[PDB]
Amino acid sequence: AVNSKYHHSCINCGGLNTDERNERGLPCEVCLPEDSPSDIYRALLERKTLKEYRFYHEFWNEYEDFRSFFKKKFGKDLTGYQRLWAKRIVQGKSFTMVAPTGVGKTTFGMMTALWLARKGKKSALVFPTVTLVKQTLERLQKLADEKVKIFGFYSSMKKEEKEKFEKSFEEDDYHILVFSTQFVSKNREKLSQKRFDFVFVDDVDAVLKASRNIDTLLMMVGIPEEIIRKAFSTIKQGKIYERPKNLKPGILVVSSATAKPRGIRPLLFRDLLNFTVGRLVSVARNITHVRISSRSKEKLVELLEIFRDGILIFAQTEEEGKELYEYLKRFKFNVGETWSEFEKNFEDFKVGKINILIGVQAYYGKLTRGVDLPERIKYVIFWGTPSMRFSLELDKAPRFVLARVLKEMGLIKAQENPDVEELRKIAKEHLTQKEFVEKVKEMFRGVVVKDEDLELIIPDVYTYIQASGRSSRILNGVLVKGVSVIFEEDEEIFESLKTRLLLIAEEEIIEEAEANWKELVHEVEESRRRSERELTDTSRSLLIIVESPTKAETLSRFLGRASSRKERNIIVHEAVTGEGVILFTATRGHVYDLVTKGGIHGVEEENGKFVPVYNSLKRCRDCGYQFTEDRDECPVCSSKNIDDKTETLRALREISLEADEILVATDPDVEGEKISWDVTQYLLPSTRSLRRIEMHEITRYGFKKARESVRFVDFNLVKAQIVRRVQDRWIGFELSGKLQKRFGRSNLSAGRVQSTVLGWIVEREEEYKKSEKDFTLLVLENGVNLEVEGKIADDVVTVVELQEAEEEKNPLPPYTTSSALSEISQKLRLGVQEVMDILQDLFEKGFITYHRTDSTRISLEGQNVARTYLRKIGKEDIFMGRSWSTEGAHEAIRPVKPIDARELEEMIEEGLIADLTKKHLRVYELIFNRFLASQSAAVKVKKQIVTVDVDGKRMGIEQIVEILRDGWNLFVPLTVSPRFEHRTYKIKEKKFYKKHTVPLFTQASIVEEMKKRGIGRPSTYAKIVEVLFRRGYVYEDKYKRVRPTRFGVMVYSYLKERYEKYVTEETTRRLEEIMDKVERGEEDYQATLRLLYEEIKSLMEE
Ligand SMILES: [Zn+2]
Ligand SMILES: [Zn+2]
Repeated sequence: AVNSKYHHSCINCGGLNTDERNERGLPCEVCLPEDSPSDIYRALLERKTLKEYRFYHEFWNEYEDFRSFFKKKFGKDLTGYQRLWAKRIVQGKSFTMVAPTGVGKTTFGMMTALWLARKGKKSALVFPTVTLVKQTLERLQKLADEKVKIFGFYSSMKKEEKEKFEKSFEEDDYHILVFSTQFVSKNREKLSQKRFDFVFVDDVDAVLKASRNIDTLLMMVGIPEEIIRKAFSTIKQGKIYERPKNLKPGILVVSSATAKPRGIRPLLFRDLLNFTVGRLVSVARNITHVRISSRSKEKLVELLEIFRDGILIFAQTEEEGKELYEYLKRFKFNVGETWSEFEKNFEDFKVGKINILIGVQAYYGKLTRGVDLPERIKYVIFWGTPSMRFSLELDKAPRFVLARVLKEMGLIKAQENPDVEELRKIAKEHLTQKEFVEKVKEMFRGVVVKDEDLELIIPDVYTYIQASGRSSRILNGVLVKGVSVIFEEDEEIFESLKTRLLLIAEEEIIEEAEANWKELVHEVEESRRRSERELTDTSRSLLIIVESPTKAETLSRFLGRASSRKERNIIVHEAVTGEGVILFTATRGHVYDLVTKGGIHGVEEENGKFVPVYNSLKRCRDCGYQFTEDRDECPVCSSKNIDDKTETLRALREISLEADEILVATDPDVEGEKISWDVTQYLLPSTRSLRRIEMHEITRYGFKKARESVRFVDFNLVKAQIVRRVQDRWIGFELSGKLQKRFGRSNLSAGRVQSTVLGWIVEREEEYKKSEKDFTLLVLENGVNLEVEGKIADDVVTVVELQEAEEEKNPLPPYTTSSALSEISQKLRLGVQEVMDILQDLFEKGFITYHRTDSTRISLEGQNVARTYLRKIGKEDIFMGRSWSTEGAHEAIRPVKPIDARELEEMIEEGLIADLTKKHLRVYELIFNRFLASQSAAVKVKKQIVTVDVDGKRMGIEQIVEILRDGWNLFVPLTVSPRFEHRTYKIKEKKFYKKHTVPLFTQASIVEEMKKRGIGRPSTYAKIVEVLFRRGYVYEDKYKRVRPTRFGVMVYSYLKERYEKYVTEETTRRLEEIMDKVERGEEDYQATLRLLYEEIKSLMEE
């Protein structure tokens, strides 16, 4: 409902269609003239136009055929997982089965094989054991009819059944063949021969013990080994491989990797059949973590009494675990150890004879590789934090400590050296062992440094997450709740565990007094038995579409990348949720853009209203040029290796068919809303289940809270974006074209705002040179320096009036985009564009809120982040609750997690979090300190206002003298000027000089200025400054100040002399304000476009 036009948007003819028609899910006016047909298919047919809309009809029919068949020759309706797998099965696709514990993969395999046998297509079912084969064939024979032809083979075979199998295999008289992995290994040739239209593998790792079996599988679905070798030759080289454009493969469906999918051969499945076979990962965790202040066995016995059945104790050493077992053996609890009688105690605990099992870390970790039954374990008890300890003596040298400390201290060399080498190097320069330890204390932050026993303790957070994760999984539908209890007295180790757990899993560990045990147990058991009612059908498939690959990686990092479909142009990850399956993919940028072909530079004019015409975007991966026109080579470097976006759209359409509900998670500004509307509009004639998300963080919390306020696409944001872009295209092209006649170059003016800023910078030079006054600086005895007007020579300052007061200095509000860009690019020696890239890299990596904001407002959650950090840091006295603003489009720039820069450094150097450079950490530090200083207590200060007399002139100075009560003073430092007595102060030196009273522009002051003047947006600032820079209108001198170039001065002079009315501030501000009003739906859209046109209509005449 924006009345625009998209170029590859017709679903039937594959051509161009309008906004209003794809919104109504219709083909173009050419394919179907009338507005309301009773049925698109038969209408397209009745007008000899039906073309690619056939595929969708055929799809839905031959899907619900599968559905009705499954419902008939089996129980009832499909579950979500089966619904998705079915929708992928009719399109002949291959994929691993992303699902949790026993959802009926074998059932789906049998049913699909049977349904395919109903056509003439032949399938093959592969199983890990030679016993499950028999069970499968049994459950199959009675399930089939007279029609189907099923067989099989194993080790304990019959007499004539063997030769029955061989003979029926010799001349293709089958539809279904059910054999073991043993058969795939042994009879490799026979399988390499045939071509199956369906290959089902129940156990992936059972077959992955031999590359021969991978190659055999690929040669089973119908791939020649020559292609296979020519792909192996590519993946071994490093890069990824594209397959033949029109090659028909068979269907391969497998389970998940029970273990580690090691090797490089598996990658073939990603390049030949377009699916990844990763290990099944589940971040689906519903757990309450509770900590108990000490290892008191009374508390242990009480808890054991409350939990009763399903308890698991983890000890650190085998000795204290032994002692613990000894203690618990006296209290008639049914406890079993794992260090002597293992299999008996495990297979007892597996059934229910034993109620409490005690294991050591490594023991259980390695010996559980067999089974690991989750339905029994409900409570996990830790007798001490699962940690990793290192020696802090000179010898017994840990390499990373030595590396860090030496790199900071004296003999820093390269990036890495041998262990004993660093040992011998630090055996020299260090002061003492004690000084070494102190250096480790100062340097290392985020770990525990026992300088008493010389021990470096680092909480094994991964171990803790697996072990804790034993108490909560997806069982028969419901994410059953669990309880993890830690007995840790060392407060530091607890703090470390808390921040690491909060970082990686976003999970709070609560204290004992805040935990109501009976309630927790009730929860646990209630959900547990609730997972037995067998409704097991809330399963849905979800699709989240984002425009940046980075958001996708950091989405996989908390949703859990299981498999990855190489879908055409894009890559789509799937994961397991509590409510089914989730699919998330990246767009890798914009999709459409204003074509430059027709009308007014692209915007056509029909029916008295303007209509933007969009076309798919193409980026050259070789040079970098972006273009709209549909061509074979790059219109700059003539390369065929171009990345198209219409491909991305086709992929998104097929994916759209395969899912249940679609959410579009583009960023929460106008730009994101446009990419959103392009996508939804293009997808709408495919599925009616599309909505918008607006994530303000990339975290589980951001995801959830954004899904809470899920809505449909807001059109005023779209209209605003379109008006903006149309202005930039119009004034841009026009002025650029006027300058093409005076300077020769064809790519100059990029808009009005850019030329306004150039106006400021260029006009600045003369007023900077102008207002250069002469000053003198005098430093006083028992006083600071003092800058006053020049030529004074009585050599004495006389205090006239004196007054002192006590005042509470509030802190500065949190960084908005302007504040952030300005003060960060000022403090660090960085340009605004690099700072913007950093902020974006921090937001998309889930470390801060939205970096594009014009509001200092902060949520109660953010305040609570401030409080949890102040509480952790030991200074929660100075916490304050300032929300700063009521009016806020978004929220200010704050961190999402109460973790400082140093702690993050530790996490990086260690290996928890990844992909952050020193600059990222510095910027994050700045945002952190700013935000905390915001939410910290006002500093109580004693300040004075001295009226001094110099050369008969009365000058007033005003200085903060005493900090009588601390506050945000610990984050953003505050200085004190020495006290001024009411006497005469002699002048020590009268330094006569001069500085210019109107300073030039830096990049920071440019952003600050166009913020003050209302000339720009949080998304335009750094784009503007960098536009001026890279297009050679501005240079940065020795003091990193912004000065105009000769080119710039000439250009702006031409602009001012010919077109001043169209470029000066007040017009840019008026249009900015007007467009803002358009965004809120206060100002008409077509009317403001009309305004822009009418004012461009006169620029064409000048
Ligand atoms: Zn059409
Ligand atoms: Zn190119």
